[PDB]
Amino acid sequence: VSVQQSLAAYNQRKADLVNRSIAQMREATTLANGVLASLNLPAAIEDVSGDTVPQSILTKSRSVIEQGGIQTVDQLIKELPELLQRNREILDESLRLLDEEEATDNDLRAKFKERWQRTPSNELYKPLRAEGTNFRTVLDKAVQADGQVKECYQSHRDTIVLLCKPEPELNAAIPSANPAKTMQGSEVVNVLKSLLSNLDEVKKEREGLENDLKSVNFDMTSKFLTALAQDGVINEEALSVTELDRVYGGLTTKVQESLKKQEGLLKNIQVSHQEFSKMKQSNNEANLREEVLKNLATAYDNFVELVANLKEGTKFYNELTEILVRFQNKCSDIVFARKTER
Amino acid sequence: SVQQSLAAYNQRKADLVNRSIAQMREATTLANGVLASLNLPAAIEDVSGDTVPQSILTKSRSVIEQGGIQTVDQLIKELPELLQRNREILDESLRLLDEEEATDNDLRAKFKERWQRTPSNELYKPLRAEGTNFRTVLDKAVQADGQVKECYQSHRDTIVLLCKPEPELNAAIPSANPAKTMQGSEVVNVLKSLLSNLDEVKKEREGLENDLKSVNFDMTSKFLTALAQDGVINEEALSVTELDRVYGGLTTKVQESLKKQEGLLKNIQVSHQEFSKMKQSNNEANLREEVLKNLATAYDNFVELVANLKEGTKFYNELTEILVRFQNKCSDIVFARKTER
Repeated sequence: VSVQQSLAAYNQRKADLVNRSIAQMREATTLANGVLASLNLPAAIEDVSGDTVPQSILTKSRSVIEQGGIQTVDQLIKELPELLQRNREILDESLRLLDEEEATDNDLRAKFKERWQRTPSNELYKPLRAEGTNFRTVLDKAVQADGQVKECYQSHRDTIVLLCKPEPELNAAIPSANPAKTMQGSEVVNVLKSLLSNLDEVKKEREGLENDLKSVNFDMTSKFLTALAQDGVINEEALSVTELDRVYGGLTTKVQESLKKQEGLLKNIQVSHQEFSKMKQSNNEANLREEVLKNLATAYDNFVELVANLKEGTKFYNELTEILVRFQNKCSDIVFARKTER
Repeated sequence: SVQQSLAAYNQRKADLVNRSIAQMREATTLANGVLASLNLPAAIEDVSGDTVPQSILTKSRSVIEQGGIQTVDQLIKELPELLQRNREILDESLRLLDEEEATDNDLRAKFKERWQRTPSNELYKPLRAEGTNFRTVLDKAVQADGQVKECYQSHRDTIVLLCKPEPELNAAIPSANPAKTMQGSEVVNVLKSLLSNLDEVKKEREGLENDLKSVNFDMTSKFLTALAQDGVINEEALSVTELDRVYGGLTTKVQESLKKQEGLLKNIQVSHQEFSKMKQSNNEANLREEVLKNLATAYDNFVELVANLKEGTKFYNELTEILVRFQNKCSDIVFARKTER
């Protein structure tokens, strides 16, 4: 039972757990924004005129504009498969080095009866090709994600372009309608307002936790060593699960709190929206205005999300290159030693 | 056998998942079909018998912006080409097999025991079986498509109108008489609430279809560990348990969904009965209602028809990859047979 192996294991546990928590939080936020959009919140409670852009939607629009709007997404999409294909090329060249050595090794075997005493290159390259298949898998998974991310984008593009238009053009595209006249400073609107600001602190807090989880750095090597130095054996599992609780248990606690705080807030939001629905218009034009406002909140969310995604994508791809360039060097160094001992 | 236990365990899971999803779809299709048959909610939005009811006009918004009748025309016309493409690949594949097998047969005639390699008919037994099975899938698809085209040719007329602008759509819905005393009556109130409930039910189903589909628990690892630990064990009884643990909470909600609709439809009929008393016993009203109804059938048919073609299209493209691999396998085999032997 080796130390190196046991550390690899621990670091996987810790990676898993962090990555699981972060995905729990992001999955939930997407869902919270999801529900608001389906309810025209916060837009509805800001729409006193019924012929101007609700402020929240305006803030959202400005924001998109501060981030280069549809140009940003376009350029990022334009260059992703190019980074993708650069990685493919290095892996192929990696695997080609091994296939070229092996071909000559085998040709040598067919010519030289007595080569049976030497182990064939075929065997030498087993772990390398195994690593190789794992890279083809990561790359193919990347392409598929890339596919949907594009599919999704192309369906949302037009509304995001609307969201980017100068404020006058923007306001001229939201059908005007009758205000809900009653809302203006009522009990349900005051309620929804605070409920909505609290849910906003839950979302905004979830970025601190994410950073807190990712920056916990603990020296596990010294404990694995200490244990070994003492009992003469390493129980990797019980040891890691113990220290992981100790160091992340506080933060994972908070995650489940954050998740449950959303669940109840979202529940109370639904109830207060019911009573707020009682004073809203069902003119044909009130529906037109509502559809368009909902499209705009959804459009923003997708923008933030497509912009998040593509950025993790290009960073991932870039840091993938460094990783494959080492693999190649390694393949090349193994082939060169093979080719050269004799 | 490990491979044989795993497949079964997975099949049992697909059943639970798919049969749940089926129950939703049929339930929603049924509800819509009942709402249409009673001209709701159009009836309770239709005060002046000379305007297009909001909800019908709104359904009309969806159709026009979904591409209208053009979108359904392209998809339906190219599905038979998509299916014809796939036949050709399967026929090339088997034809390669046929060529080589004829040459093999002839070589065993000329030379007898001086031609000792496995006969090609024996070698190609599972391939021709693959082919046969592919053929079954393509024949089923072709037949299921005829069923879609025929139904659609008998629908399209009404779907045509829905795509027209408001003015021209209205001049196809005859006039009847204003409904002066209905909007705000208690009967209409109770009904409007009933329909609002039923709207929340079929809505929350989408949230369950997704939740059902996108459960990503690794219940196969747990199983394969059990198969490591013990020898021969009770796989079926185990499956029952592990699925109740994972999917149990959702099947519960699914039945709670169906019961809720069961009862809501019951009350709606009761309310409609009472509604069919303040409304007209007019020839003219019967003829307006008749169109209203068909316009709602049309929208429901549009939606379901597009979803079907999109899904029919997706799988015929996917059937292609599958067939290319099978053709490449048939070309690789036939090549070795010519070359390596």
